[PDB]
Amino acid sequence: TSAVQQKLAALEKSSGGRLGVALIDTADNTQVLYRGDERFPMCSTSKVMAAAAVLKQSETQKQLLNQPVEIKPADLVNYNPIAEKHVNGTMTLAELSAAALQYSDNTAMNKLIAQLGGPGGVTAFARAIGDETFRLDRTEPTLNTAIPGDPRDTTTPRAMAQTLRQLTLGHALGETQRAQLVTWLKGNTTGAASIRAGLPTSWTAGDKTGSGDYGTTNDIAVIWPQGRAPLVLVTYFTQPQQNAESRRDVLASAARIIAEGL
Repeated sequence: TSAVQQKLAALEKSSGGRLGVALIDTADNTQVLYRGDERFPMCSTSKVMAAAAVLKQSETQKQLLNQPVEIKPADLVNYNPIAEKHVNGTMTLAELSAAALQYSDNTAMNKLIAQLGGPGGVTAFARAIGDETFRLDRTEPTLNTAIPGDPRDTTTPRAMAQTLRQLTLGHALGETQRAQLVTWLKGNTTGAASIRAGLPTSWTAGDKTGSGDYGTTNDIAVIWPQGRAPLVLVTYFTQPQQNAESRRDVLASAARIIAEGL
């Protein structure tokens, strides 16, 4: 349809995979979508919803984020850069939230999921804020199997962009909580090669990346371009073979097409 959508099609064509993009420009609330209503495995981008759900709980429990949580040797999963330092000790929910969002610590995510009563608790929060698409079905690390055609642990680009806007720029969360989420996202350590690699350096942003089997490579971001209203951008990418390599460069390419199209 659009020129931007045509460029994204061309990128996808030589990418060797399936690309999903959703942009919301809050300057005018317009949207640009590519496979915007197709489902994609969220992988680590799902951590944003879990952290936000705990932030929502903290609105009625002022000391919740300071609540200690025991980390046991058995809790360690496949990637736990922060939690492994606290085995046989504790981490507060604020620490687990920061670890999950900024380092993609999987043990930390599992603690957030447990605090919400299981994967379904994350889905329940999504529904409460108006997201009828998002679904979390499993814990770390199996929520990242990313099997083609599998509806578990998926969402669509359109749905995730709308929810990320509501969480970071809208009123899904209380003012203090919304600010805390944005602060964590802006402090992410894993996104320089993804959406942000395709944006002008002056533009500041916060994001959450994701990687899974099938060469799944994702990123969701809130962007503050120089001189204009913020943008919310989601880029999902998945490939045909289970052992496919990550392609963060495809996400950066998509982001560049979006930026040049503004």
